[PDB]
Amino acid sequence: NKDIYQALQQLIPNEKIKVDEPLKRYTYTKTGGNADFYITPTKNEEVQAVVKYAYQNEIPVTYLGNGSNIIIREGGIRGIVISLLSLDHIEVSDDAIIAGSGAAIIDVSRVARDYALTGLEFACGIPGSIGGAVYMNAGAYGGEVKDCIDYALCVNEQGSLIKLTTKELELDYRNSIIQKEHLVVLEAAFTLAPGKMTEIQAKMDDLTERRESKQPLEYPSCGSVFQRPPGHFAGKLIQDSNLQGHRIGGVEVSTKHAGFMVNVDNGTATDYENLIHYVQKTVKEKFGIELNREVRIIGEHPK
Ligand SMILES: Cc1cc2nc3c(=O)[nH]c(=O)nc-3n(C[C@H](O)[C@H](O)[C@H](O)COP(=O)(O)OP(=O)(O)OC[C@H]3O[C@@H](n4cnc5c(N)ncnc54)[C@H](O)[C@@H]3O)c2cc1C
Repeated sequence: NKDIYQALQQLIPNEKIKVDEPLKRYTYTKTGGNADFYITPTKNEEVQAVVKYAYQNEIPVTYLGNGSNIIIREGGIRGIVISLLSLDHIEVSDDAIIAGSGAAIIDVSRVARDYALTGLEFACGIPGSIGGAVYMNAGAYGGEVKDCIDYALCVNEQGSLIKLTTKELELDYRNSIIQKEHLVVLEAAFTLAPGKMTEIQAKMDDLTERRESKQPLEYPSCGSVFQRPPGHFAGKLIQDSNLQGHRIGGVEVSTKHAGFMVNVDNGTATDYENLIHYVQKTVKEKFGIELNREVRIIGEHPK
C-alpha cells in the first residue's frame, strides 16, 4: 500500500488523503470499518485523477456521500474511498439551480425555497447528498429527483467526464444508471417553477411534521431495508411479527417505525446484518413470506 499512497500523493494534495480511516466517524448509521484510503477532493479534476489512477492499476474505488443508504462492514473497505462531501456548491440562476454532489439535498431544497422556487419541497427531509439522491432517484411524498433534474455531470471508471441528461440517467423507481455502470456524480442541475414562498414553506412544514411523526429521525439509522413483498408492506409485516423493539448488539427494530433499524446503543454494521437476517427469518416463519434486502451492504467482515 506504500506504493498507492505515494502515487496518490503525486496526483492530489496530500492533506486530502486519510489512511486506514474508520468510516463510522462519517456514516449516517455511525458504522463501518477502516477505509484503506479516504479521499476528500475539493475539485472535479482531483476525482478524475484518482479514478483514472485506480482504473489503471485495478484498484477498487468506492464513492461515498453521507452514508445514509448503505451498511459498511466492520472490516472496512479495501481500496480507495472517495468522499464527495466537499463538492458542496449550490448556485441559482433565475429558475435554474446547480449543486455539487456533496451538497445536502435538504440544503438544496432550502435554497429552492429561499428563491421562491417550487419543486423540491418533497426533499426537505431526505437525508444525504445530491450525489446519493441522483444515484437512487431519491423521492418522497410524490416527488422525485427525476421531476426537476436536467442533467448530472459524472466521471466514468476510466476517469473521463460525461454529462448525462435526464433521459440518459435512466432515473427509475429507486434506481438509475449511476448504479448500473458505477459512475461517480460530481454535480446536478435542476430547473424549478417560480412559486409562492408562503405556499412553498407550508408544504415543507407539513411534510416535516408528517415525517417527524412517523420516523425515528433522532437515531442514526438506515432507512427501509427491505423490498416490498407481494400483497403486503414490509414494515407492517415486521410489526405484525412483533419484531419492534427487538435488539441485537446496539441495533434494534424501531418502535416508532418497524421498517427502520436504529442504532440505539453504539451498535455495529455486524449488528445490522445480524438483525436483518433475524428479521427475515422471523417474518418467514410467521407469514411464510421472504423479505428481500433493499439496502446494499459493503465492506469486509472483520479479522
Ligand atoms: C431516516 C431516513 C429517512 C430516509 N428517507 C428517504 C426518502 O424519503 N426518500 C428516499 O429516496 N430515500 C430516503 N432515505 C435514504 C437515503 O437518504 C437516500 O438514498 C440518499 O439519497 C442517500 O444519500 P447519501 O449521500 O447518504 O448516500 P450514501 O449512503 O453515502 O451512498 C448511497 C449509495 O450511493 C452511492 N453514492 C453515494 N454518493 C455518490 C456519488 N457522488 N456518485 C456515485 N454514487 C454515489 C454509494 O456508492 C452507495 O451505493 C432515508 C434514509 C434515512 C436514514
